[PDB]
Amino acid sequence: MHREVILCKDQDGKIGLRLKSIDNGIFVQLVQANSPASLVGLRFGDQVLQINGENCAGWSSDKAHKVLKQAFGEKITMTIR
Amino acid sequence: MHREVILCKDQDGKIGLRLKSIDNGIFVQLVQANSPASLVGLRFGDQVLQINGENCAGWSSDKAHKVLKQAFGEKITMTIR
Ligand SMILES: CCCCC1C(=O)N(c2ccccc2)N(c2ccccc2)C1=O
Ligand SMILES: CCCCC1C(=O)N(c2ccccc2)N(c2ccccc2)C1=O
Repeated sequence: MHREVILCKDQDGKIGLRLKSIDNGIFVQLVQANSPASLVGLRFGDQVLQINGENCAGWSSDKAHKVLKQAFGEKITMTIR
Repeated sequence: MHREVILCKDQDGKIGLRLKSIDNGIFVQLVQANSPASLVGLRFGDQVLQINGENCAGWSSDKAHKVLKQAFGEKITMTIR
């Protein structure tokens, strides 16, 4: 099911999340232990549907991480399945 | 109506929010310009119903700010009316 998660960057600007583009989607490839990403329950294999309001269908892995990096207000919003 | 807001501390650990205890409730007394608080649309007079899962009914102004300070994971959750 659809779910929104809100991640706050840690004190070094990081969230602890690696993403993979595949099958026209964006998926969670690696979640760092004890991180903003693990705090909201992200897991290997989760699909990311939106990042900061934008549909990620057809984004590259590097685009998805760029948009993560460009987060506004120390805050990353994502829609997940 | 009920609403949840999620605030991410800025890079100096701050959120830009002053709260007042009155009439058995917690209300927004001051919102700093260009802050985590203004980013989520908080306004003078808003009522804070919950902070980080806890009902704030009957909290002191100093308790409410303490709980703000004790935020977990660089993240403040609030329920607002
Ligand atoms: C607890 C360790 C945190 C490192 C983690 C992170 O915060 N970013 C990360 C860094 C800046 C913005 C968004 C995420 N990336 C990352 C992974 C792959 C490619 C690029 C960045 C990471 O692996
Ligand atoms: C853009 C300026 C930010 C200052 C603002 C803030 O982040 N906290 C604040 C500081 C630490 C934790 C939570 C909030 N308080 C504050 C107000 C009244 C009493 C105590 C703290 C503030 O006024």
